This record gives sequence, structure tokens and C-alpha cells, in this order.
Amino acid sequence: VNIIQDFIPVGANNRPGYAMTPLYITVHNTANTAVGADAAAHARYLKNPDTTTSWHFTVDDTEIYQHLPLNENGWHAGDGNGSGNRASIGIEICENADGDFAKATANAQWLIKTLMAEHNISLANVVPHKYWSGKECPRKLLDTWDSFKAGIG
Ligand SMILES: [Cl-]
Ligand SMILES: [Zn+2]
Repeated sequence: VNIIQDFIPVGANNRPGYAMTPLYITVHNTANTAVGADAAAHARYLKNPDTTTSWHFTVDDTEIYQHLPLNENGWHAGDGNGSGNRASIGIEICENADGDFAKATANAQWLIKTLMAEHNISLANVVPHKYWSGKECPRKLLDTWDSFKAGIG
């Protein structure tokens, strides 16, 4: 799958820029079913000066956009300065109506497998946003989380 880099500008409110050596991979679901709410759209949204949340990769059924370098943290896990925000790579999976969720999930599993090998991160350390904050996210993968992970391998 193609990865397009379009970083949030340095110094922005949602680009804290703390050095990070990722030990985890945190999975999210955008909860945005609107037609057109794809990876490129999120890339554009994240660059708005007033946004405060941020993660590393947004995945849709066609491509993947990277908003942050992997040596920097993002604000997405909701655990302050805990490992979610300060020691994990955040990934968002789109739910846009004009996209195939099954194929977006497959693309995300490919990305996660690649990240695991390149950053020496174990499958056990691939966690849902919920793990860090108890929030019901990734809403479409929670009830079948273990299966989603079995599909990574
Ligand atoms: Cl979230
Ligand atoms: Zn989340």
C-alpha cells in the first residue's frame, strides 16, 4: 500500500514534537462515516492551526497518509504523558461511506506488520486506544479485537 507523507507543520499545537522511541502501536477508528472522510481529508484537517489532537497514520481503503515522523509523539491516547501518547505510534482507520472498511482494515494490518518488524514491536504491544484510556475505540474492532490481531500476522 502507498504511504504519502504530509506532515503537520513544526511548532503547531498538535505537533508537540517530543522525542519518541515507540514500544507500542495504538489503533483507532475515526467514527466518521461521512462520504469523503478519507486519509487525504484527515491529512488536511490535521494541519489546521486550531487542531489539538494528532496521530501518525490515517488508513483508508486506497492509501495511507503520515502526519508525523515516527521519532515524535502525537496527542491521541488520552493518557497524558503515559506510554500511549509518549511511546506509541497512533493509527486511525477510516469509516468513510465511499470506502471499503474491510480493505481499509487489511491495509492497516499490512502497515502494522511492517511497523512491528521495523521498530521491533511485538504483537502483544499492538493495542487499542481503549487500553490506555478505557475509551470505546476502535469502536468497530473492539468486539473482534483478537481476530483483528490474528489477521495481522
Ligand atoms: Cl479517538
Ligand atoms: Zn481513539
